[PDB]
Amino acid sequence: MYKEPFGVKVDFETGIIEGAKKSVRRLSDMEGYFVDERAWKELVEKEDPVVYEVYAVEQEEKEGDLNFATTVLYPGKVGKEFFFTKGHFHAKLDRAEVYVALKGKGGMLLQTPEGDAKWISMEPGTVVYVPPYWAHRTVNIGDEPFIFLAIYPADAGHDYGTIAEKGFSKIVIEENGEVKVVDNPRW
Amino acid sequence: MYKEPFGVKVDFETGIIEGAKKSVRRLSDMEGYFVDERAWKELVEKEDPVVYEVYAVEQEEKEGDLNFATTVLYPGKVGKEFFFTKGHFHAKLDRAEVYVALKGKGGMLLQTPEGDAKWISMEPGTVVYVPPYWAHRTVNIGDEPFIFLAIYPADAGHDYGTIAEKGFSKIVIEENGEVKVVDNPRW
Ligand SMILES: O=C(O)[C@H](O)[C@@H](O)[C@H](O)[C@H](O)COP(=O)(O)O
Ligand SMILES: O=C(O)[C@H](O)[C@@H](O)[C@H](O)[C@H](O)COP(=O)(O)O
Ligand code: NI
Ligand code: NI
Repeated sequence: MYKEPFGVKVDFETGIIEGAKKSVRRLSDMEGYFVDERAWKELVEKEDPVVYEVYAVEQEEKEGDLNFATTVLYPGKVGKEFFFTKGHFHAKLDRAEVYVALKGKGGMLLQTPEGDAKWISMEPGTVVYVPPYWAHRTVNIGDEPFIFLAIYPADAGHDYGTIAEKGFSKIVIEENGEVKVVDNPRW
Repeated sequence: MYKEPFGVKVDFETGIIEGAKKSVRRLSDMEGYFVDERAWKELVEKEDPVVYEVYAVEQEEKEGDLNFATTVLYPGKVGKEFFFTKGHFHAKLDRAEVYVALKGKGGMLLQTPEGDAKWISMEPGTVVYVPPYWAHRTVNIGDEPFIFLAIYPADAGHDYGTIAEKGFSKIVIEENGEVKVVDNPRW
């Protein structure tokens, strides 16, 4: 039997989606993700901020179908490192994604299985094409929430493990007032 | 060789994507689509207006990859029928699509292979899930351009013929200043 087409309202100012399933990630949920573990433990013990929220409208994992989700990535730093999403590869590696930036100042860090990295800056209106095989993480390099919408194949799934252990070959930090993308010393 | 990730700017006020492949549909390119063949004929002679333009960023037709396109669907009527896109099923029938309304007032007309129909209103921020098996046409029911962004599987393709011959089982008209969705008499 056919599934019912539907329309949902997405508020471009808040990233909120009608009828979506919410996921909240606090700093506590990201142990082993940031370089400055001391700054991380400090911030978690102190206030444990929400780093991001995701509003997902997902389908059964089936070829050819599509999921979509907004993420509201909060502004902040862990030491010199800007707040970011955990990042993942797809489970079905060759699945692509399209992102549409809606609000705030940010960027995406991408890397291949071999760890070659790319950085793509994002401001409202930027659409980013995440090709097959690239892991991706977004980073909020500004003072307000960075909000985007992602559309991904329903069967892409998420591989978080490889990134959780090694991280990305690069990191995004504030150095002398400027945003810089530099080698990750942990890598 | 992995493909290069990239970002492109989409202008939410004009629907233009910087450097995208541009397509123009004038009314003469849509013979056999509107119920009122005489009004079609006359509007073509008098003016042949652009019905819509599409800005597409497409990938090769591989499974799991994704394309995205904006459409600027211009305001107008053919007889009593509102301007609309030709409409299509996908070549690979079970491919879904996600549309994001950016500007204007419009809506989407959808139908199954058996001709069962559904109408979904679209205002800015409305996200529509076009499920597998559903043919889809967008309609401009306002007096300004209706602009939206669609993201669709790169392998979905476009099957126009079914629709080109017999149309949708419903039409969207203006009657006494009011937008109405009614049975298509020529279906
Ligand atoms: O595959 C996806 O669903 C998209 O990448 C996106 O919706 C992403 O999941 C969120 O922005 C959360 O980021 P993380 O999944 O890396 O935690
Ligand atoms: O599958 C697609 O590519 C989307 O449905 C969308 O991008 C659509 O093609 C245009 O809005 C024009 O509509 P038509 O393809 O019916 O002419
Ligand atoms: Ni993803
Ligand atoms: Ni389509």
